[PDB]
This record gives sequence, structure tokens and C-alpha cells, in this order.
Amino acid sequence: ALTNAQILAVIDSWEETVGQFPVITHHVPLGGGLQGTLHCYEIPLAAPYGVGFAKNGPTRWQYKRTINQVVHRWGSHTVPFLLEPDNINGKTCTASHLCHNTRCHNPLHLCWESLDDNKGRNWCPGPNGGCVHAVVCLRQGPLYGPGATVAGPQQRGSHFVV
Amino acid sequence: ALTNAQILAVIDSWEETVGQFPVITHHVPLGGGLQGTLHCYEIPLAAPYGVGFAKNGPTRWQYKRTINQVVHRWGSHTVPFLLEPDNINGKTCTASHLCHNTRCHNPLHLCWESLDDNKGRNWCPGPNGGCVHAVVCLRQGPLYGPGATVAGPQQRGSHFVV
DNA sequence: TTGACTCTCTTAAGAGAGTCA
DNA sequence: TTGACTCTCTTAAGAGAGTCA
Ligand SMILES: [Mn+2]
Ligand SMILES: [Mn+2]
Ligand SMILES: [Zn+2]
Ligand SMILES: [Zn+2]
Ligand SMILES: [Zn+2]
Ligand SMILES: [Zn+2]
Repeated sequence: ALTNAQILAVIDSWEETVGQFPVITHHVPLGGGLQGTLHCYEIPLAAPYGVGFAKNGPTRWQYKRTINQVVHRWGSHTVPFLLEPDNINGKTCTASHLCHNTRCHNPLHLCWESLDDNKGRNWCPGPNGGCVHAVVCLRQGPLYGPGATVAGPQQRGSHFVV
Repeated sequence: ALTNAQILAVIDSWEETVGQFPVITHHVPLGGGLQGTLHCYEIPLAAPYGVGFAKNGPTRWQYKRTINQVVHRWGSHTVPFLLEPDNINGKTCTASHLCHNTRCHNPLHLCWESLDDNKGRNWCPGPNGGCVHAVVCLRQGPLYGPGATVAGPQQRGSHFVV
């Protein structure tokens, strides 16, 4: 809702509810041949999810509260950032999972950044493998690696140079 | 079905036509603070594009040839790879620009790989900055860097641990 | 047979809003 | 007021197919 006090109340209610979600330990690659441990606070697989929460897609949820007799609704991971700018350089800010675990709602595993920054963490070498993200990655991205390219650059004739 | 000889003829006519596209010299980051040079063969901004070529989207084109009275059409960057497997690990192969310049049709700037591999090259540090792609990048990805994250992980209370 | 347009679709990282009880 | 569902949309890396002359 509009006032700062009301937004703080929404964040505090969200944290209290998410803080009761099951805490699931995940061991993760950090890069550099090292491994770390993350504690994700995972929304349940099926209803009921928690006070104020409802599922709008296979891995999408929303948080809703009634303030001044009006219903206010947010993407379930956006709530920690309700006091932050909602855009950057003209690009929409998104909730971005540092743990790459969509059911997790641990705000210590979330950041608020452009969709491009968000996506790119999928390929990051990780905090012990060369991550250069200013807001540092918690783990190596799940898609980091050599890839599985089927065919490389090639020509049949002699018309092209690199 | 087109024979392998007919496909090779399609590839040859495509190379002949693309080789006559304007060749544009681009200086690019390779990673490690080093700069390099790529030579892109760029399809025109507006019609006519070249024999066999037509624009189906703002940055999408198709190549079309009629063989034995049958019209055949391909995505304009897919033609170099018509004799290659079209999927890998259950994922569709995509034309993937190593120069990150969609108008370029230089086959020495293209590879053939999953959409995930394709996307991830956007954030690669580059051939002199730590690229681990098995089919090596030609340049540092355009989105490599520290990013512009607006807000990092944070909590108001003490309900969470990382 | 060819050119120059038209339309909608895929993917996987994210969103908003309506219908009922 | 709260819960549990429904639907479609955005983005930026990529696609297929129709119409008309
Ligand atoms: Mn993400
Ligand atoms: Mn690409
Ligand atoms: Zn998590
Ligand atoms: Zn990182
Ligand atoms: Zn190029
Ligand atoms: Zn690379």
C-alpha cells in the first residue's frame, strides 16, 4: 500500500510467513572446485502455501494483503524490494534467485536487478570461480560449462574471413 | 526429399549470395583487456536483401529456393548447418552468432547449438578472458561484467540465515 | 520461381489480473 | 477477508508458414 509504514508492515508479515516455510539445505558448486551450503526457505508444493500466498503458475506465486479494505497483490518474490526503484536504466527490475531455486523465498537468496542480469547468473562461474557480479553470486550458475555445440563455424568455399 | 547434393547446392548458392553482402569491420573486446577484429557480412536493412532472402521479422530473415517445382524455405542463419544434426540432448539446435550481430550472415561467425548455449554466450568473458566454451567464443559477450543490480539480499528481521 | 510483405511460435528466466467460494 | 484456482503477458536470444502478383 501507499504509505511507507504500510509497505514495511507488508514486508514484515511476508518475512514472518516465509520464515515458517521448511528450510531445505542445498549443497552447491561455488566454482574453483569448491562447494558450499545454502538454506532455502521453500514454499509448499501444494495448497495451503501460507497466509497471503497463492499459486498462479507451475512455479509462480503471488502475495496478497487487504489494506484500507483494498486488496493489494504482488509477485511473491518481489515483496522484499517494495521500497526499491522498480526500474533501472529503463529496464524493469525483477526478483532474481541467487540460489536458482524458484520455490525458495529466502530474501537472503534474492536480489533485485534487470532480467538480463538475472538470466546471466545462469552461466556465472561462481563466487570461487571468477564471479564478477557486483552483488556476488551465491553459487556457480547451473548452465556454466563448455556447452554441447553440434557444429562450429565453417564455410564450403573461400568467400569468408573471420 | 532434397538429396545431400541438392542441399550442398543450396549451401553453395547461399554462400555465394551472402559473400556479396557488405563486409563491415568491427573492433571487439576479446577479454583480458584485449581488443580484436571481426568481419561481419551484413544483410541490408531494407529490401532488396539478396537473391533468395526475405525479412519475416525486425531481425529475422528466411532463405528460399524452389527445387523441382517445390518451394523450400529455411531460417536465414540455419543454411550452413543443413547437413548437421538438428537436435542434441533433446534440445533443438539454433543458429548462434559468435559475433552477436544478428544482421551478420558470415558462416565463420555462426555455430549450431542449444538455445541455452546460445544465450549464455552473451555473458562469456571471451577467448582472452576465460571462455570455456568448447567451440570457443570469438569475442567477449556483450553483457559480460559486474551488472547493475539495484538491491542485494537483505532481511528486516532475524528470520533467515543464508 | 521469385520478392516483399504478412502472421504467429519457442524457450526459460521473469510478470499482471480475473473467477469463484 | 482469505484461499484456491483460472487465464494471459514480457523479454531477448532464437523459429515456421501464408498471400499475392
Ligand atoms: Mn534467475
Ligand atoms: Mn546468440
Ligand atoms: Zn534459496
Ligand atoms: Zn556471478
Ligand atoms: Zn558477424
Ligand atoms: Zn565463451
